[PDB]
Amino acid sequence: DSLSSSLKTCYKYLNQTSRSFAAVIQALDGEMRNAVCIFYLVLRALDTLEDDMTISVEKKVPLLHNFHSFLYQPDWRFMESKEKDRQVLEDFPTISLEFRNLAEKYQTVIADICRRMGIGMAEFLDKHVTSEQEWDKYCHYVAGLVGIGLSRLFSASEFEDPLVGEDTERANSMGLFLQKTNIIRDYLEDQQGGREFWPQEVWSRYVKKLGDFALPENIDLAVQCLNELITNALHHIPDVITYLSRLRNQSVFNFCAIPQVMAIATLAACYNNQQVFKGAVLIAVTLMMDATNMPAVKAIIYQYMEEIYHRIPDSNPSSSKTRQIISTIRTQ
Amino acid sequence: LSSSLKTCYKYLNQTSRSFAAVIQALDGEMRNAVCIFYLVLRALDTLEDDMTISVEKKVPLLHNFHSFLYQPDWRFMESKEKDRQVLEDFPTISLEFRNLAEKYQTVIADICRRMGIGMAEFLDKHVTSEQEWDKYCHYVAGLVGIGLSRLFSASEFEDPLVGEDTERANSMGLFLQKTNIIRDYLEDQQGGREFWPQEVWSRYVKKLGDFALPENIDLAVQCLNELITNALHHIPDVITYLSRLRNQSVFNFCAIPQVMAIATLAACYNNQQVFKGAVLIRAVTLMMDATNMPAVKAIIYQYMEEIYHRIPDSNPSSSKTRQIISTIRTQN
Amino acid sequence: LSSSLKTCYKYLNQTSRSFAAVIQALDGEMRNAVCIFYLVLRALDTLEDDMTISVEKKVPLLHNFHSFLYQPDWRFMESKEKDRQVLEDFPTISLEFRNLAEKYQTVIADICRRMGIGMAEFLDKHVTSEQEWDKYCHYVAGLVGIGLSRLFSASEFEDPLVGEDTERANSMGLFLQKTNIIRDYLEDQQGGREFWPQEVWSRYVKKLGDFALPENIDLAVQCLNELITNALHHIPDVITYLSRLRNQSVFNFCAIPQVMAIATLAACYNNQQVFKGAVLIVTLMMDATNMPAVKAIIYQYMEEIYHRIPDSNPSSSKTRQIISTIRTQ
Amino acid sequence: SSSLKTCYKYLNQTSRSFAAVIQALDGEMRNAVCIFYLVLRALDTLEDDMTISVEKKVPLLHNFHSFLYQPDWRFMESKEKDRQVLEDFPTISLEFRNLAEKYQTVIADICRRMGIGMAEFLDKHVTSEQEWDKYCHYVAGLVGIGLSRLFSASEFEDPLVGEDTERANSMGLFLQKTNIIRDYLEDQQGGREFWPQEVWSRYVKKLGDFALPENIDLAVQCLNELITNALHHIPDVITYLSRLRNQSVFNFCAIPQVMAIATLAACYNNQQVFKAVTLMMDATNMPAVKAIIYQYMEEIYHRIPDSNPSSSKTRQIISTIRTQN
Amino acid sequence: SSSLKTCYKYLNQTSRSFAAVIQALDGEMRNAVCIFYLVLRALDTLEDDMTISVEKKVPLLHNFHSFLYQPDWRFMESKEKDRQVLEDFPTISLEFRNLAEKYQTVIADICRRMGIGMAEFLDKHVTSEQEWDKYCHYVAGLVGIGLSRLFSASEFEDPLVGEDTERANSMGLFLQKTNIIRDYLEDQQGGREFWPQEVWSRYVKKLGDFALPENIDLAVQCLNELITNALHHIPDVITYLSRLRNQSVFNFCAIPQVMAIATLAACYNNQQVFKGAVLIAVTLMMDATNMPAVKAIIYQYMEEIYHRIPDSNPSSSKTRQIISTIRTQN
Amino acid sequence: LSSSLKTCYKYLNQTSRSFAAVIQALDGEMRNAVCIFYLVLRALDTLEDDMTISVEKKVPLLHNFHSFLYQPDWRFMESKEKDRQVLEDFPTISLEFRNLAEKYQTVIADICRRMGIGMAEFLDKHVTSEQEWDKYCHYVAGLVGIGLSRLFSASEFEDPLVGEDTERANSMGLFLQKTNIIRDYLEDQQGGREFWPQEVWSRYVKKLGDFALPENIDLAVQCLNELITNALHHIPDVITYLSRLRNQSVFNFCAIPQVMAIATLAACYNNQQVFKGAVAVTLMMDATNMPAVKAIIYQYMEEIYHRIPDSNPSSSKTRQIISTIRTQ
Ligand SMILES: COCCCOc1ccc(C#C[C@@]2(O)CN3CCC2CC3)c(Cc2ccccc2)n1
Ligand SMILES: COCCCOc1ccc(C#C[C@@]2(O)CN3CCC2CC3)c(Cc2ccccc2)n1
Repeated sequence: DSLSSSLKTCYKYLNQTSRSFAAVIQALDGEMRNAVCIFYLVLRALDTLEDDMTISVEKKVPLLHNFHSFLYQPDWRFMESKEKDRQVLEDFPTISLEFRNLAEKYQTVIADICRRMGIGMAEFLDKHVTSEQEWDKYCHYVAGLVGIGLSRLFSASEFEDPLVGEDTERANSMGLFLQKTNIIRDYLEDQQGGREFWPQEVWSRYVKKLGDFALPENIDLAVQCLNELITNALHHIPDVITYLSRLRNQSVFNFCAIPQVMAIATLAACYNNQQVFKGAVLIAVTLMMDATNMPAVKAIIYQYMEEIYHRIPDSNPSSSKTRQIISTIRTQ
Repeated sequence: LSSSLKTCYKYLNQTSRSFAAVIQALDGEMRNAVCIFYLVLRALDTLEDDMTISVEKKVPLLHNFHSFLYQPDWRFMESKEKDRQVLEDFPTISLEFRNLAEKYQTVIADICRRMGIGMAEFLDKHVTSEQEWDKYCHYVAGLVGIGLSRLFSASEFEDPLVGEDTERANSMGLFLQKTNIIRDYLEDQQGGREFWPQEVWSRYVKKLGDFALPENIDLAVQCLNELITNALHHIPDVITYLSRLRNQSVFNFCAIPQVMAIATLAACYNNQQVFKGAVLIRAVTLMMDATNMPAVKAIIYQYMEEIYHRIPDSNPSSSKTRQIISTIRTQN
Repeated sequence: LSSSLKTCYKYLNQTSRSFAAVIQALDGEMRNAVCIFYLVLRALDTLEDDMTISVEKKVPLLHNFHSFLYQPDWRFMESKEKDRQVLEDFPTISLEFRNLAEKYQTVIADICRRMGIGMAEFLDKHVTSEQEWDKYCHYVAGLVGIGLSRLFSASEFEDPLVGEDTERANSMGLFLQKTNIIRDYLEDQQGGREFWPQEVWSRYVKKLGDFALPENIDLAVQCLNELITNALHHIPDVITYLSRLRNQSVFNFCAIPQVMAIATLAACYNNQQVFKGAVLIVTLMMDATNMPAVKAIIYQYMEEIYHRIPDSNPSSSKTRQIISTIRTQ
Repeated sequence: SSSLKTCYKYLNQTSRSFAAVIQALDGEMRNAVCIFYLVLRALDTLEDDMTISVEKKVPLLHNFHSFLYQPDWRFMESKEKDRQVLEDFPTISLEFRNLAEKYQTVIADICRRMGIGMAEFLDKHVTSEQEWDKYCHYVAGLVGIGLSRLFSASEFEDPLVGEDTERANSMGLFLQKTNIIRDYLEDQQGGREFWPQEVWSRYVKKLGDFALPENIDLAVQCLNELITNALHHIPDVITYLSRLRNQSVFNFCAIPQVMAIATLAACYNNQQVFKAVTLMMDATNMPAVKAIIYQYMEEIYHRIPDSNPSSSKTRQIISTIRTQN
Repeated sequence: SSSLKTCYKYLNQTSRSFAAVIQALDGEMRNAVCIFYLVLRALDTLEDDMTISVEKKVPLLHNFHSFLYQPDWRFMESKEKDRQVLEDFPTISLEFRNLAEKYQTVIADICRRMGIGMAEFLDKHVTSEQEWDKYCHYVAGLVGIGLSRLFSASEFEDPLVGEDTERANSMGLFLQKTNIIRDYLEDQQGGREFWPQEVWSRYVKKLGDFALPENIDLAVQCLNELITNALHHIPDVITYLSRLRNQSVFNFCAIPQVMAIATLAACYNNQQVFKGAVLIAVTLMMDATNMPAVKAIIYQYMEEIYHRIPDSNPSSSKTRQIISTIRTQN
Repeated sequence: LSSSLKTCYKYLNQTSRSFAAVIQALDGEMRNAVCIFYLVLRALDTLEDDMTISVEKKVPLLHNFHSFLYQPDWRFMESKEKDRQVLEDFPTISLEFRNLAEKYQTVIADICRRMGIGMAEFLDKHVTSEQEWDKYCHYVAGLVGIGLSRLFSASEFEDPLVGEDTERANSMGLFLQKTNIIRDYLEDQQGGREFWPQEVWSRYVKKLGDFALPENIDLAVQCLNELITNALHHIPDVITYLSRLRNQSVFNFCAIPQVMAIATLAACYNNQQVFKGAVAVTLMMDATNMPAVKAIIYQYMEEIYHRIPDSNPSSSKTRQIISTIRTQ
């Protein structure tokens, strides 16, 4: 009871802002627990700055660029946000304090990722995503680097093999899969917010304005685009399996696998589904197993791949591509 | 990689609803070996099941099926069944069969050979005694359990004992087969197929189809309970078999189907719904899945109690049902 | 196998809806030893429950129960309780008890002896203070956690450190017992039994039975939340105790009931239904058979409670504090 | 950081017996134990500097724990060999403040309590055997306790390890009593007396009389009585070591204990103090450590002269250690 | 327990190479093995006492196992060094009876069968190599068998350990043969002969001749032949050790075996064996507490012997043969 | 047992004094696989070493050695080396090789091939740069560590992760190789070959053979310390690699040699004997568990550190790498 009330506040913020990762983060072994919790909170504060449209580009860029350094400015905080999670910015001193209490080896990793992410975020403030190549670049900045950072923390803690943090491509794929999935799922919500994440070079081959997919008379063209993007995302699954297969720590495995499975289940539920453009989407041998051991995770993944495979319209324009990537996933 | 192997996995996912995923999740060489084993048995079953194939043509097909595995160009183009693709493109499947290590080939062909003979033996007859019921189930399921066990031991992912104890392996197949036969009474009766042992049901009604008559519901349920009680006798062997597995991917593959079958019997016990369509596959279970032996034991024991709780003193098999469950409870 | 052993397992399933399966799933010798431990405790509990047994007749039965384990012909035929069969056919159970290895016998007899003293002590009084609550729960459940832990170590399936940690083993039992006491308010009130601590409920109403009256539902829910908050304080010990276990069958046996109790408090928290009857119960992509998963499940249930805490509730700050402590460390 | 590198440089320059096993500890325990050692090294250096007046030393020992939080604190007036850890204390304190809070609380608490005890024995010598235990508690028992709390706080060892302070105390006492008994001569030729007065007085008038040849006979008897006292801690030592589950921690704890026991077996009834199966097993697993311990107990037992005033007691404590389990 | 405390005093009093690893055994094995050792010590002390007439000795050996259940039994007429365990046998037997029946059963059965064998060799010397194995079985092989049965009975080790009496017998024979080889001179000077006559008679007329300087070269050749014979038990020793799972049991078993192997390597082609006592580098970095380390140590000692084999030695081929088998057996 | 397998182990013991014992102590299938691996590599090395074979003849023998494993009758009767028995009786060895499971044969052949190629590359040239020194060491040692790591995983006694780490497995080999090279300076000098990197020694004396002359002893020990400082940089990889192992037999096999090498570098550091002939807590624990191996390593690092002359041209470097190892 004597210990850090500032750390208790950090865990309060974690549960306040994260519905999908708080439980598995708090379940991580030893040192990984606080390091990952803090990593999530600083990223949350950085993301809130990027998302706040009341902050002009001119004022925002320097904040994004120096955020990694604010981690070492004890009294720094930001009181001008109107975003829902602004509490992490207004009470950033409590968070940076605990960040500075982490072992240096973890601080180095977190700061490096924050620095790089800030640079990438600034880069995209005055431009939308065009090519699929730019889509990967953007996803790398806001998610790929997170997978890389998390992996570096795992190896640094010694709970996982040095290889985990070294193979940045596989770590990058973990983040990209989760990011592309959410982006595909949150089309309608993002569109109603003025933000666009779907690659221009893809939706433009369907409609004149991305926002057109929101209108009923374009539902067909929309779903087709939806399926092309989902097909794109599926290409990360082989890396995801490789990455998970290298994990040896149960708490880390649960942390990494559960979110990936939920993401795969989301793509399966969105595939060739019109509800993606009308609102939010929602949820048998798999119901017998959880995503806590590799063979079960593989089984769960394959079930979802077949669920998508048998719904692939010969009609749809991505049919051949979708079947091909699923076959690649199946034949190991 | 291989175009033919990718094709095999495509056929596996297209034909197997409940085994495709756990199969694809199997470690190393077991994966292709079991995938191919499933496909060849699927082709064999498709031939036996095709009523447009005369007995004159069918007996030779069933007896020699195993040898077609060795003939590069063999295929069957006269099937009128839904899964005929595996027969018409058998060369692709047999090619992969011949690519498997010789030790796996020995197992698969031996089983196909013995299964073919057995199926041929039953083309002209229905099941009479309970002994004949066991014989039939051995031919179409027990031998499969035996084959799988031999593949596991041959691959060395499991100890030699798994493949050597054919009676325990046979019990695994019999339990699944009997459970399916009991559950599918109505669907089969409407398909002109009879699998319930005649020496058992003849003690209740004159025609097996009479159980579908509302005025015979009481006798039908009594018979149902007698057959379920019969199947419960395989449980001790199932627990023994599963308790011997050391490979997680193999455990998942074997344990899940057994748990689903047990859940099914529990849902069917003393349930009139069995004779009015498919049944409702209905505590301390909720918090645990079937991926570790102790949990599997607990789930199995819980289902035995669901049955025990419903045993009416007036049922003709009540004492026998209590007796076998009591044996399952007490055995360590 | 043995005729008498078959009978014991028959009795286990007759008197246990939530433990029989995980007990039967225990490895080697723990199976029979835990089955027998359950049965003798069921018998002791039935004697304590029977209101048709005068207190002066009951005190010796409770004090001497442990010695009856060594009396081949001892049985009790004057009970009218629902589980009386274990008392009327106690010779069958004591026989199997005497068939257990001596190391298990010693632990079981010792716990029965100590529990008997505690139950006898509370026959003429109700739980007053929260400290008294902990004491009564120690007698009927804490000692059981301690006994079970010693059985685990005795069997060698668990490290000696498991049985040695009597403090946290005690917390494992207290948590399950308090949870049941909280949930079973109405059931016990209509049975003439009172388990809610008087120093706590008297700050709300004049009679514990008053919580049954619809016009006190508000006060009732406040006391409910205060008791739940008290119970939550054992979770840190539970997590520490579970984290030490290395045998899968033992882990399932201990972890599942704790998670089920946690799920129960979450469902009962700030729930008016507790006073009108029974209350029924990431989290789905993981079950409770590995420690990290059990932690995640517990944390999800804690947020379930945290998010529903009313500012007006008199225990609100205390409730947040303990959940915060659980989350943070 | 260079500051953490400097800390390990000091660790190696100051510790002959623990530097290696400390650096071999798993994860978090490594830096926490390294820092704990350095701060204790700095405190002991202050405690031993005779050029520091009492009125100046007492408050320093009492307030040492507080310097851990003062970024700029350092001591520039020491003439001791390891004065570098005092002159560059800011480097050590910086790394202490970088440790997780749970380790900081333990280290600070122990330093505060040891400083109190050290100041208490500046103006006096050890008289009774009870005072001897009190003195050893302050300079060593508390160290075992501190270390145990760190092991438990790191989660590498069971909660019980840090909670059982008596067993932890015994670990420290056994090491300290062994070094005190062994270093008799060196201490006398240094102006310090650590052997309990109520013990040596029963053999001579002045503790320094043991050095003179004409008293060697009485010196060895006193020597054997003290060793017999020390042996009483072995049961707790076995109990403590038996609870360890982390190999790096076991090595760290077991090796020094065995070396200490080997030392008492060498000093038993040996005049130089005042002037089998073993070779096939090392101290890296509990059963081996036990075997080794029993071996040394017999080397001592087989050498208990019936004429020695403590003969009976010595035999009794060895007997208790043998029949334990 | 004052009586149990006395038993451990005797153990340390009589055992120099086993008391430490015995006292380090986990749980119930500790007292069971301690008692087992004390009873055998007493039995061996009687068999050794030459002041006891044969007609008076045979009964003692044959009925020794029964004295375990005779609370007051004891022997006051022994003049041997370890007579304390006999004079105060009541203390020892008391603790024996405090042991779990399953342990008592094993111990008494071994004492019985051992007593039979000892009595049998009271009037004869060891002739054939077959009889040497027989003799060693009676005084050591059965001990390995009894100990293994105690391990399995305690459940600290699998049932196989106590079941494979062959491997267990081999464990005992290797230790006994090594000690018989090493203690030639001491035994000879003590008036006892343990070397097999069919082996030594091929070199000299009397076993005692090996104690004469003039026969030193023949003595060494016989020595090498007997060592070559003992080496044949190594395969079984490795197999037996590789099946153990309890660390305290492993140390108890491995240390004495490694020490015996070290002893044979030191005695091989060594004249010192007939003049006095023989005192026992990748090995440097290893201790005998983990199977792979134990294997490595054994292999090193084998090459130590192999490298010293004389071309002209009458057993050279056999020695290289068994060593080669040990090197190759996986 | 097969007489051909017994013969192999006979040769193993004949040509190995520090590896035979730990090889024979390996679990299951690793035992014969590693034994055979050692034997073939010994043959290959013997060929390179033989100065009676012309470069025109040697090259082919090196480049194709990996193929001789599948040629039942292949052998070599023209060697003058001490271990020619392995070449002259290679058929006995290839036979057992072909008895190994395919997964082991693959690994072994691959390494032999890549090794032969690399070896032929230095038949005429000497070691120039340190970069080149690692290159040569990678060929005769580095690749061996990789092959071994792959056999551990192939056997499955070790996690797939072990074989995957080619970089640290390579460092394991380079560390042992540089140590033997540094130590055997004089023997290799009085033997004909030069392995010390030219770029390094040519900065102290004009002829590498000059270190053998008393009027250079000082310059000698200085170059010595500089090389040891180079080899020390591999220790962090060694510790990391060893820390991953889970099989006791494999750990003992890998750990003992690394520790023996470290002890060797500590004995040679700032030691003159290197240019003439040959050359507590630690004594309480052996190299069979990782924490003990760390402790032993650290004690040796201290033995070298407290002997670092602040005059030596490497003093700064030596302290820097040791500091890194200590705080790692
Ligand atoms: C490591 O400890 C984990 C904590 C488990 O804690 C507890 C605490 C109490 C009980 C209980 C009980 C009862 O005696 C009370 N009544 C309900 C069950 C039985 C018989 C009548 C039980 C149930 C129980 C009792 C005996 C054997 C198995 C389970 N568990
Ligand atoms: C598990 O098998 C491992 C092989 C151990 O084999 C053996 C064989 C013989 C003995 C012995 C003996 C003696 O009876 C003979 N003499 C010397 C020691 C004692 C008393 C007199 C001993 C010593 C012994 C006897 C009883 C208990 C423990 C050890 N060990």
